[PDB]
Amino acid sequence: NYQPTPEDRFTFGLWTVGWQGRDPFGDATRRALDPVESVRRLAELGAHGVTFHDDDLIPFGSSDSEREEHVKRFRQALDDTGMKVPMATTNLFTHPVFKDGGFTANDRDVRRYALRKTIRNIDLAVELGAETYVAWGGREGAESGGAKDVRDALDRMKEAFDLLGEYVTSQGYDIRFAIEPKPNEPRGDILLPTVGHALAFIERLERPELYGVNPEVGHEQMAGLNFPHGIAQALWAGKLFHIDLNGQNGIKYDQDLRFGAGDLRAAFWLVDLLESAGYSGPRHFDFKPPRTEDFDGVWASAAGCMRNYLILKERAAAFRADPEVQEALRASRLDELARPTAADGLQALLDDRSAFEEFDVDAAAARGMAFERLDQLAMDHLLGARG
Amino acid sequence: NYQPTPEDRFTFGLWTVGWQGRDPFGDATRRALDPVESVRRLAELGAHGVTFHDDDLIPFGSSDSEREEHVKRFRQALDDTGMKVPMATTNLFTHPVFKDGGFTANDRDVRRYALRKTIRNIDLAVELGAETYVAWGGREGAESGGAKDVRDALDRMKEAFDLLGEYVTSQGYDIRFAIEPKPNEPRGDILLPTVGHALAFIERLERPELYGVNPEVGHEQMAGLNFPHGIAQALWAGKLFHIDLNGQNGIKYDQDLRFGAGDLRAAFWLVDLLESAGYSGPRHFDFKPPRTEDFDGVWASAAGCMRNYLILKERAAAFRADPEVQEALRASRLDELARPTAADGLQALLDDRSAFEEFDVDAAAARGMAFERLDQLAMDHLLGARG
Amino acid sequence: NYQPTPEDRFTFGLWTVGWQGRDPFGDATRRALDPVESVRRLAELGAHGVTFHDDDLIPFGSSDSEREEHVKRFRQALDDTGMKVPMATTNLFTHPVFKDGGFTANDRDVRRYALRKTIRNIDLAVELGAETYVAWGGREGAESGGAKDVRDALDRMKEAFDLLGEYVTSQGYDIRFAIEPKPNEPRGDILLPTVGHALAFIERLERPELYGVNPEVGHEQMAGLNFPHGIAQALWAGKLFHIDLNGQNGIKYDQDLRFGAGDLRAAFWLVDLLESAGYSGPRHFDFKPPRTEDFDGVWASAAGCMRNYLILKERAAAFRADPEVQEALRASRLDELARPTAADGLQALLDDRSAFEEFDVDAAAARGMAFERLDQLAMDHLLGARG
Amino acid sequence: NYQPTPEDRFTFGLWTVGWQGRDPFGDATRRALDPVESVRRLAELGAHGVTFHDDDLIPFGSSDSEREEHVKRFRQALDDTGMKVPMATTNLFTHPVFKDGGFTANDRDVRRYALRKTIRNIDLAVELGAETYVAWGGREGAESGGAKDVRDALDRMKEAFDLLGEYVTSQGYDIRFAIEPKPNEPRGDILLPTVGHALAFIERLERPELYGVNPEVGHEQMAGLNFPHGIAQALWAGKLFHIDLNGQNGIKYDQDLRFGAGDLRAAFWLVDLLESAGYSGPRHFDFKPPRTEDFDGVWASAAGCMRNYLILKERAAAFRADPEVQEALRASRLDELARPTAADGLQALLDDRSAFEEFDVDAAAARGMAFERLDQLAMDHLLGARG
Ligand SMILES: [Mg+2]
Ligand SMILES: [Mg+2]
Ligand SMILES: [Mg+2]
Ligand SMILES: [Mg+2]
Ligand SMILES: [Mg+2]
Ligand SMILES: [Mg+2]
Ligand SMILES: [Mg+2]
Ligand SMILES: [Mg+2]
Ligand SMILES: [Mg+2]
Ligand SMILES: [Mg+2]
Ligand SMILES: [Mg+2]
Ligand SMILES: [Mg+2]
Repeated sequence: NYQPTPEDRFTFGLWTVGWQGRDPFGDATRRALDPVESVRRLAELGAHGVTFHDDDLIPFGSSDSEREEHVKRFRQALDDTGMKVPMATTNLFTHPVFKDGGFTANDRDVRRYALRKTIRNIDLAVELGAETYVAWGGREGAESGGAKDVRDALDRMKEAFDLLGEYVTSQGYDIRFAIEPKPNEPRGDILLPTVGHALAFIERLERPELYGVNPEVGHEQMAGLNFPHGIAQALWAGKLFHIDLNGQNGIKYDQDLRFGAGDLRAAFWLVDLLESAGYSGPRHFDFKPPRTEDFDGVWASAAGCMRNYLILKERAAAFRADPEVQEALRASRLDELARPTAADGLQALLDDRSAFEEFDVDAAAARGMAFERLDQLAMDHLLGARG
Repeated sequence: NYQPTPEDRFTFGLWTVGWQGRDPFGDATRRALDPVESVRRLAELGAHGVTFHDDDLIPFGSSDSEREEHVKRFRQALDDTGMKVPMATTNLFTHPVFKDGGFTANDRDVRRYALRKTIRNIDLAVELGAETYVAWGGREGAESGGAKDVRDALDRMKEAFDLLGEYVTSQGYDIRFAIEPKPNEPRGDILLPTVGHALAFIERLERPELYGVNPEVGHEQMAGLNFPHGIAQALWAGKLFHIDLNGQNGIKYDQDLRFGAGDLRAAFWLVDLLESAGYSGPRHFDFKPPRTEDFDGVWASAAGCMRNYLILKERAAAFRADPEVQEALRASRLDELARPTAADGLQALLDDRSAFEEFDVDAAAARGMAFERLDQLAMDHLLGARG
Repeated sequence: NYQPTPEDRFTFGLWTVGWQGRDPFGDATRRALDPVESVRRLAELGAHGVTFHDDDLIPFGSSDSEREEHVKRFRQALDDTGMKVPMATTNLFTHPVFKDGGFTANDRDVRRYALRKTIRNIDLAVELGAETYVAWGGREGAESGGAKDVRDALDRMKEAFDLLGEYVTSQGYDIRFAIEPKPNEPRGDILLPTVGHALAFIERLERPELYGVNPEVGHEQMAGLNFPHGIAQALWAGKLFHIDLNGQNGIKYDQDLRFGAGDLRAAFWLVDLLESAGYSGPRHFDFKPPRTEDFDGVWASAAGCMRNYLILKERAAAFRADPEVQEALRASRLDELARPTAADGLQALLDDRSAFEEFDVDAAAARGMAFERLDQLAMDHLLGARG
Repeated sequence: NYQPTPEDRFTFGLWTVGWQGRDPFGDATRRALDPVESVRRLAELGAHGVTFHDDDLIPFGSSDSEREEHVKRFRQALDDTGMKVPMATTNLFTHPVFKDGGFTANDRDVRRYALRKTIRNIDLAVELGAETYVAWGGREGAESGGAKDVRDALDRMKEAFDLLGEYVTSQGYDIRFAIEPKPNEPRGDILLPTVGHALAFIERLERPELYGVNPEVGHEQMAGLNFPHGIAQALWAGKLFHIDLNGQNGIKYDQDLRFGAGDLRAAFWLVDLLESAGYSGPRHFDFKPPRTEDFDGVWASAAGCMRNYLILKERAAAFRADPEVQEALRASRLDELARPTAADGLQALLDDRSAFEEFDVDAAAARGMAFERLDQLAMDHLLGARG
């Protein structure tokens, strides 16, 4: 039951199952994983592929000779398992040089280094077949008001992304970029803190078609936002290039729980939306097996990510296919929501006395929306508590 | 000291000082105010003008004859005081017909009514000289997942705003629209919940130049966001058409405290940003004098709004003009943040060995940012605790 | 399937299904319900009983003759249905006189009135058979720091509850009191804001045995707290006298969604705890059918409250009875958690070299907790996705 | 201006100025500090003393010979500066053995080790003159529901604190214990998450007089709570044994900003309360200089902690001494709040017709509370914007 296969497109960051368990108050509880072992174990669980930061795959400061050997071993593990690499990203946050940011560091020479580090890994990402290059600006922001002029910082951020777009264009690469928002942590406030802020920023880039979002369940929930709603707006804009799936219990530090944990009903509505919209990208998990766990718990937590997605996929499909639900959707006028408000045009609307002068506002107000019965059918379907 | 005058452009909604004190758990504590008295009393306090919902000025369901008399009295009070009306808006949230929204109600006939109600008040707003027409979609959203298909809802929302833009264009009106975001309340989740989501939505409208944002201090803080940061992004996009000033204590119900209350330091950084950027629009207060207060407390609370803005304006100006602060800003490389990262171009950056191959990452990492000393100078200036 | 009966002890406030839908931004969407109709309709759904504020049952300002007639009709509906009244409470928050509180109002004459109003309704509650008298101090608190000296306010609060305990003792009543915490709304901050603060306050009362807590799901979640954890501490203290069941989506205004909505997994763990601990009190719903709904939606939402409790009861029982779960609980050392740490005593612990000098800290640290596998078995049981 | 001296009782944890800047996403940005240098530099800034975890002072795993030498050097630095050690604590959270807790770890042998580790450091704390021994149970809690039976965990927690009380009693030590609450991080939910939960727990200990709270500004604010209100309840209970001062911007990860940063007005009301109540304990800073800073920024941030306390002390004293404020406090009936509600007794209250039958509820409701004018006088005093 609910067994994932590579055709389900489930992917995992090397940094996820490979997290050694260091947190702000605690030392590692697990030994480091060889990327080759993660590829092997994830393939055995039914994963489709992996993703990486440059520094997850090649230790920072590696010589060219060491760099070549790390990539060669990794490619052999991919070849031996059929695993893919659909996405890569740059670590612009761990090294102390990035303490005030990469692309928006106050120090200009750090901003130039951040771009050179990113460009080097874009080449490698293309080599390994990645279709999406993610940017998580975790250090872009501030703890205090005078430290960061945000208009200047957004100028620098646009400059950086424009240069990266110029680079991929000049090389003929087919890879696209995805900005991963986060509202805070590790900076007190992070720039482009939500899906909305990232979508708006992209529209000011020189080549907007090259950039989308990589929203993460837990990050929008750290702002108390409705993650399915934000995904809907990203899809509406044509910008859901990639997605990070995990769990989060409300407004607190970034928990990165396995997918399905945290807000279970939001996970249900998320899967319902991705499947209804026909999202065709990776189902990527950006999660951390809790540091309480040994390696057996690591793989159990990764397996649970995929299992929960498949259970929710089943229940959401059953919800939408249920004739009683389709009747309830009509009772709640979801069919009317999908119809144009005024396809007859502005002048016809202005001349339509049924839209104002003769609109029975009291009769309309008395019509119940029937949303609670619809939602209890959704609850029954989620819980397998129908007939 | 700190006495406002009309040239300070302070404005107030009729619904602010006129709030009778009804909350979810309590009846009114104050009698209704005649709009004429609010205009008179606000002018005596040094206000520049007022704003209104249609239904604040003309009671819902008024005949044309009653409507004309309400406007005539209001115009006489404006004429007798020199007060202006820079902004107006539509009440699309109080009447029960709007229980599932106005522009995105599931019922199509309600959406058409919402547009007709708005268009009627746009005409009146232009008559009274308003330059900005605000939309707060407080009922657009959902308490449950099946009740609202957000992609369909965003289609309906774009349709509505496009029709309104067609209308003002067809009439030759110079008024512009401003969307006021709010993340939640009274709906469980509201569509376009933050400044970012509204900015992104506007870029998909047919005539984007006609639409900006009207951000509110408390609303972005209900999502835990940095309000000065969001204003900076709105200014960066050229979309700060109007602003709502008030106070809020973190992530909870919408408090609408007087400006300066709530997050005092965020109020300081907000005023610093508006004045440095040269924001030229109204300094509008969307606030509610707490229902503990009688009418004397109402006017004291309104006076405090303007006083706190003027105190913060003084302290922020003193901060920026202090040579010791300018030195600290240089020590923290705010000057470097304002310089292009790579005006020499992509190829020059790729060929610059000082940006990668020869970049001393350890020496850069060792450079302290000196942000804490800068922030304590800011604190000293805010508190008047310098020399 | 999952059909409630009166033996399930489900109860509802008159103010819940009777909520007309007025919120801070909107007028009523439903007509007022006669308490007699609510009793009848709730009995038809399988409820056990109802609860009331004084002013829900007898309109404020009623004459003695009107008061007697309202109670007489209500008692006839209870008699005709078999419905009970296990709990009553006082409205100390709607009338404007309570704008700064009841028991902790700054005005002394208001505090005396609050006590007289409460005592009158305690008599009626005893008459109708209630075993618990709830106090929700929704107006006790402040929007500003100078307005309320909290130490003085806590003195006044202790005085009020002590007088009420003296009263019930003097009358020989068997009723007990339960304090319902809420962190905020309608006051900016409410006194005794969480289960913990209420439990601590009770220990300073003259007769602590007469007072417990009435925690509400949504209220602890408005502080971001774990509601099952707080219930566990209340049970540990012997103070879970009553409970309010509903749903809430994180840190925002008090939503009062139907039970099972909001945080579904917290609802699962809550039911698991109440049933395992043998909680014998009412399963009371303090919820508001969303104002989108007509009366049919009101009763569907109330029915969903009870259905969701019964589904979760089934799944939690299946979880605890599953031999594979019992094995996982042993693998995670939940059996060891239940054993005394040092029943051998302090001196034996000090002399036990295996507790320090010879404790292999590295071998202990390497033991995985196996919590993720346990939690995925819990998820599978909740979703009915086991065998 | 605002220069601290040792008589101001300002203290700092070794782990505060000594924080190397490692966060969940980043490596250290500063070298480790020798405790001797921190003592010297803090004394030069005007500090009164320092506090320590066992493992801050003596590296984990030290031999007795190394342990003696670390303490000897530390004592010489204290002797050479006049610095004191008023508080000590145990690190029960960094080492991987504590991944599921210390006192409430599921593994019994870990719980016994946690107690032995604590007892060893209590002896050292007494040796160094500490009057308070703090417990921060940062690992006590859970990420999932099945992992931790909270009633069993609270049994184990009571057992641990009771044994510690037995130990100090048996040794004749005068030191007392203080529990430091935190709602979450690094565990998904932490046991005893707020001041209220800790106060309530203490009342169930065998020797409650030996235990109080050590509340931290940022921790209560991570639950969205009013920190001055919680301190007031702790003082009301006689349990404010110690306090952690810092700054926090709302509901997010634990920021540990310098005191005065974050919620500035809450810092003002906190200082007003501590000084009015005559709190006589250490003014302890549990803060982290942001990792953007070099060592010069470390000492600037520490200096700002003390400066902000002294500025706020001045402004709060000026507020309370201002005859215009004293008049406003009377206008708002703060004098009536301090008077007993019914010193005439229950029967007199029941017989007082002015408390009910003849109480003019409308005249009382019409009395404005005048809270907004009072709060603007408080704002003017905080900002130095009076005469
Ligand atoms: Mg990385
Ligand atoms: Mg283009
Ligand atoms: Mg991610
Ligand atoms: Mg309005
Ligand atoms: Mg255009
Ligand atoms: Mg507003
Ligand atoms: Mg009531
Ligand atoms: Mg007793
Ligand atoms: Mg309740
Ligand atoms: Mg420590
Ligand atoms: Mg004792
Ligand atoms: Mg602390």
